[PDB]
Amino acid sequence: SPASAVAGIAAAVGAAVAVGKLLGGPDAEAGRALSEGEISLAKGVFGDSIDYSTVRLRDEDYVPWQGKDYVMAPNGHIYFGEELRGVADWSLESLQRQGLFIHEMTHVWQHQHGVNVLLVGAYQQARQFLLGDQYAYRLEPGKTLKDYNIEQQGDIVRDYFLAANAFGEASANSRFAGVLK
Amino acid sequence: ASAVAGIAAAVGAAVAVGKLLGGPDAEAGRALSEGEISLAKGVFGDSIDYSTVRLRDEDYVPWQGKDYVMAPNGHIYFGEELRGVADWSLESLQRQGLFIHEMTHVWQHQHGVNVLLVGAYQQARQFLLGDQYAYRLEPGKTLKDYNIEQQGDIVRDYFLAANAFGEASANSRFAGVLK
Ligand SMILES: [Zn+2]
Ligand SMILES: [Zn+2]
Repeated sequence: SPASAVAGIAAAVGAAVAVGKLLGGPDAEAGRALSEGEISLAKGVFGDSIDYSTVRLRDEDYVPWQGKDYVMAPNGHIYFGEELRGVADWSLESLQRQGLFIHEMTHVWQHQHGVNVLLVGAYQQARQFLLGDQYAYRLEPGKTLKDYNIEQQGDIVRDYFLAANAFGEASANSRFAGVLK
Repeated sequence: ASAVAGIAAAVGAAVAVGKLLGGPDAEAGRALSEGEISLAKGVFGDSIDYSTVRLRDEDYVPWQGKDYVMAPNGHIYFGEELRGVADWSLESLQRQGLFIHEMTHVWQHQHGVNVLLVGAYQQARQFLLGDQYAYRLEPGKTLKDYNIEQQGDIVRDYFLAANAFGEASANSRFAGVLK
């Protein structure tokens, strides 16, 4: 069983390097670019920290093993699954659907700030599965965003956006002020 | 620590390439020539369907070498330095031996072997665990008791012995390993 852990994690990173090297870098001209409302939505969270020009919404899977009800953001482009296709404007969808979009955008923000969301992601996803680590983040004093895994990083940012839209900036900034910089 | 990691990462990358570009385009590449079918028939006979077999003068993966050849799916992928060969049967005996070696994997694939996974595992295990790549014939050891790669070398070296020293000298040395 501890033999399965090292093996499983390495095999998952190996598969990530393979996909990375194989279909290396996305076609800037392919997909669809962010809408006026979508740029506004993300600007309210990320501001001018990300170049929204780069960001592309592709209604196609990144890999054949990607789920029907799943979304990937490895290269700074967002790949929508079979059940999440046909959305022209994410800013004109439900608050929970908008939250999903802010989540994927955090991976796009990570990528734009020098993070290998493909490798780092594959490693952390496999490590939390086999090493049984808790899926849900737990806020701690002295812990910044960067001390969490790339998926929790997203969950945090999304949950902040949802708190700020549902309970106002007052309630949101009190809880998330520590973790964000 | 590096061994378990390295081997698993190598098999993981193989499953990824396998799942990703799964199965080759039967109509793509180039099919075996009359001479090439004859060449292989003398070794493999009617054990393989030569119709399936396709010679593609393109890399299987970007990390494949200039002086390297891959045969993972029952199609042969030629590297940068091995391109432009219209007929392998009209090339040097050593160049024909290479072709028989690649054909052994094509024969393994056609007989139920996952050349991609089994290969990636064995190649990585032989590198990190520093195990002897070069086969050494042993009594009681059948071809199936050797690496998918050794299996390729054994069959090729047999073909070369049979062409250079005749079937007499070749069949005396290789009769044991082959069935
Ligand atoms: Zn995600
Ligand atoms: Zn080979």
